[PDB]
Amino acid sequence: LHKEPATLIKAIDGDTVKLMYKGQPMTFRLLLVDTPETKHPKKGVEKYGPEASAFTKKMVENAKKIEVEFDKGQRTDKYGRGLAYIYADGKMVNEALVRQGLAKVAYTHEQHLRKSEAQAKKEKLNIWS
Amino acid sequence: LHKEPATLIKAIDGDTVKLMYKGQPMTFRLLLVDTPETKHPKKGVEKYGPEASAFTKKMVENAKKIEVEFDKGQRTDKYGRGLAYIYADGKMVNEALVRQGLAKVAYTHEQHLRKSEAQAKKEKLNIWS
Amino acid sequence: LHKEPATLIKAIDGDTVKLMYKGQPMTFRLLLVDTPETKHPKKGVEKYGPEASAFTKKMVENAKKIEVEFDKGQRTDKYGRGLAYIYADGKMVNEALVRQGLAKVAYTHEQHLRKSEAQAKKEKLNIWS
Amino acid sequence: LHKEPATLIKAIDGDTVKLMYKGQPMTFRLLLVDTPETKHPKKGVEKYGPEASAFTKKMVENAKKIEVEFDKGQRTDKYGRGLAYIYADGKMVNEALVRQGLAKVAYTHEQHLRKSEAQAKKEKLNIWS
Repeated sequence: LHKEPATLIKAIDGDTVKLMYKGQPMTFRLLLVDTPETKHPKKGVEKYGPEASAFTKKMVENAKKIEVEFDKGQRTDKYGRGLAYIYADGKMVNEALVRQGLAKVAYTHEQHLRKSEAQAKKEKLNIWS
Repeated sequence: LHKEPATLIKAIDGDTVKLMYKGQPMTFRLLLVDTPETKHPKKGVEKYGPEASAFTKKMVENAKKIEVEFDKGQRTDKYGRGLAYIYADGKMVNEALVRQGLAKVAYTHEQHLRKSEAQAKKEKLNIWS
Repeated sequence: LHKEPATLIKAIDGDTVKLMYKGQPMTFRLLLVDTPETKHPKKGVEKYGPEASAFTKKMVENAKKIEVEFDKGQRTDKYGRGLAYIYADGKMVNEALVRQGLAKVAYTHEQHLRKSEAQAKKEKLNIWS
Repeated sequence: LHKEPATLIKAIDGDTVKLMYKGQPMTFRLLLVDTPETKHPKKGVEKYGPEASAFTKKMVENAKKIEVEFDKGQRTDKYGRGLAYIYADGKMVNEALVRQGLAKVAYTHEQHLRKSEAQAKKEKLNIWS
């Protein structure tokens, strides 16, 4: 999580955007957020999808400065879309979507994992010794 | 987050295991955890690095059944490594490491995002109508 | 239309907000936009009302700098709410609402009036002579 | 935008007429137009100011039926003046003035706002679903 400038090529849908990142075009996918579909080849457009797209679309279009929190490993999804936290003038796009009920936080095992970490810290195990 | 079998080939580090997935050799990076490394690009061998490596190796080599579970989003990194929650006889290596203080939970904006999702649910917005 | 700083006291609904304007609290109404209702004493909450409120609410809450385009005549509605164009970090709130289909532009005779003005300009009448 | 009768009392300027509205004396400021003034706070008598004043006066004094139409939003200013579209025998004084080049249409963000509303309608967003 180190911000880096990017510029908008074009907004694609609720959770994907095409940006110029490092002098090269790149389609980014919003980390940890799943918005309803609009352009998905398997199940079409879902309820609130259009509204989700419009939100993301205008958020990155009205923005003067766009930045991305894209890991040094440049992780991508199965379609080659780079995952990141996108900020429209410092406001996080993934959170803004989630807060308006236009995206759902994706299911991960983090909550469970930190539960364990706290316990290992308590017991002051190895790293936490 | 669907589980799939995989056959061990070789443990590479505390955070990386080479598996035979669907007939093809594949190297996996453990999701949501950061392990001290024996193979750090700049540092080389880190403190507790040998410990986490020995742990993953033992945990993985003594399992009868290995399984990988993928994040619906991030699936691969720029080095070609798959990203997964790996299981050794029903026990997650990711969590095993964290519990022993041999790995930390990766930084993420999930906690923040759930806070807002909870607010959205509460206010009965769009997808939560 | 000259911008002036204001600070957020609290967001009220889709089209009203309470701001500190000139060292005094003031409830502002968004000019030319009518959003569905939520807190209206005569007909309750309307469809898309909650969503409208959440939009305006977070727009002015996540904003570092808030400004208003409030006329020197300090025009108010029947409930004493001052009408203005509100900007959340330079982004106009009234337009953002309208663009997401959360507000409708209010009906005025302006389009008709400018039609006439153009004709008076053509004929280079009095002022335009 | 509902019309109501009003009885003339006295014309005050090109942009202001004192009317007897609902049994009470009320001074009205013409909506959406800016007229050169004979009674300008800083300038005093402006060019074409006498002309617009004479125009409003004649237009208003020779009408049999006067009516005021209000903006559903802005209704009063800090000086206590009501804001309205005034009609003299079915003819709007506001438009009459503009047509003769004796008044200009006030600056507004309505054109911009309709542009976006059209985009929202087209995309079938929320209220336009």
